Amino acid sequence: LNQVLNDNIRNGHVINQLMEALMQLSRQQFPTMPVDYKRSIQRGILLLSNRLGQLVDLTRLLAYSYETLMACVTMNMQHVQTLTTEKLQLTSVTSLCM
Amino acid sequence: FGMQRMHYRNGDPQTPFQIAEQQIQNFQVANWLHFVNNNYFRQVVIDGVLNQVLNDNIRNGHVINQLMEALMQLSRQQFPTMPVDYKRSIQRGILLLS
Repeated sequence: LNQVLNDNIRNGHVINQLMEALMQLSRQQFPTMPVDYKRSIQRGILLLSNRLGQLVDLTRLLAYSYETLMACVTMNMQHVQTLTTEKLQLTSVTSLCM
Repeated sequence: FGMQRMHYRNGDPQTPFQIAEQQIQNFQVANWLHFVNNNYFRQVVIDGVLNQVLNDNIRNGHVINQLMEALMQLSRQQFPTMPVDYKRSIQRGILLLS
């Protein structure tokens, strides 16, 4: 028994369905907010946007690596939360994406 | 024009400029890209010696205008989904070249 992601994630097309939405986020006027906050948010979204190809390649690589590695286990697996939880900060994720 | 950024795989027979020509809608920029895509040399035999000659639109230098007009269009669009400073820097560069 194994856990497999949806087929829309392995070919990495859904990332485009992400980016388009993010692109809409760059069109609205951002009312009830100062100009500087909008400027900073636009800077962040643009920095993440210009690296679209890097994100696509990273996601496809992650999907393939997960499938190939996980196909090498021979004990049943279940999706049940356990007591001890893994700690992971998001700054490392930002570094990986950049 | 604020359209979703293209992910041109490294190795397709098509070129990024060809895809851009097949994608965008505005007139002058598409015309200039189309010119830069298929602009090939012409083989001409003169005095028993084979030579490579540029297209006649390049020697009189008129095509540069067909460049600049397109660049001028680049200074008119609002550059959505981008901060103001990035637009300012790009406009400065295009103005210095113009």
